[PDB]
Amino acid sequence: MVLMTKPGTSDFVWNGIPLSMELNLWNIKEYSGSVAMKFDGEKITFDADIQNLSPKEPERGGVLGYPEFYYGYKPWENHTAEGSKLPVPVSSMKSFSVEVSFDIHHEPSLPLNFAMETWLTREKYQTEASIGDVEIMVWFYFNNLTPGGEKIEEFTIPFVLNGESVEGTWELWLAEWGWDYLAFRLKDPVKKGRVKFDVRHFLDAAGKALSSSARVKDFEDLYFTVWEIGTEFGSPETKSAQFGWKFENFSIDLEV
Repeated sequence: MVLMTKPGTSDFVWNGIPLSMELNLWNIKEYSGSVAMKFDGEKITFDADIQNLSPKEPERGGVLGYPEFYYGYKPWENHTAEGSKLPVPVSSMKSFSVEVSFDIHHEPSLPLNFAMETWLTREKYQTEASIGDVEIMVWFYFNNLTPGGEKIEEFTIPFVLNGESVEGTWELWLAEWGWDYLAFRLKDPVKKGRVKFDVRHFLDAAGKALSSSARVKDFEDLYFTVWEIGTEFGSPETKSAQFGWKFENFSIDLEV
C-alpha cells in the first residue's frame, strides 16, 4: 500500500484508523545509504542503513531523526490525515488508550529509543510550539541515549505488557527549551513486545510536574493534538545508523 524510500509523509488507513506515516530525518544534513518505510495494510516496517551523517542544526545537540507514524495533527508539519478526532482539549480527555506490538533491532552502539509523544498547544492548530506549549514523550525503550534536560522525579504508571498488568517505574526528564520538553523513560526498557496503556496517566503526571511552572499555564486547557509513535536515533557524533522496526496490532480508543 505505501512505500517511501526518502524523507516524506503519506497518509494511510489502518484498521479503519486514519493515520500519517513520516520517514522523518529532520535533523540530518545529508546521508548516503538507504531508508525504506512500508505499510502493507497489516504492519508498518522501517529499515535504515545510512552513513555520512551529521546534524542539520549542530549546536542543538540531540537526535538526528524520528521515523514514525501518528494519529492526529502534528503542529510542526501542519498536517493531519482526514477524519481524525484530535485535537481535543486535555480537560475533555477521559481516556486515550494506545495499544501496539513492536519489534526493534539496531546495531549495538546506536543512540536510539522507542518513543511516542504528543504536543500540547495553546491554540488548536498551531504550526509551531513555543513558550507555553509542551512536548511530552513516553519512552518504552532506549539504548545509549538519555532524554534531554535532567531527571526531576519518578512516577509509577501501570500498563499492560504482553497481556499482563504491570507497574512501570518512569523517570521524568524535563528541559525548558523553546517549549517545555517532558520525557517519561521506562526504567526496564523493552525492545520487543506488546503494550497497551492510557495516555491520560502521563498527562496527569505531566500536569502535576508543571503545576508550579512559570512558563506553562492552564495545563488542562491545552490541546492534545497528536499521538506520534516511532524511534528517535542518533547523536551529534553518530556518523552512520543501521536499525529497523516493525509495528503491528495497533489500535487507539479516545473517550472525550
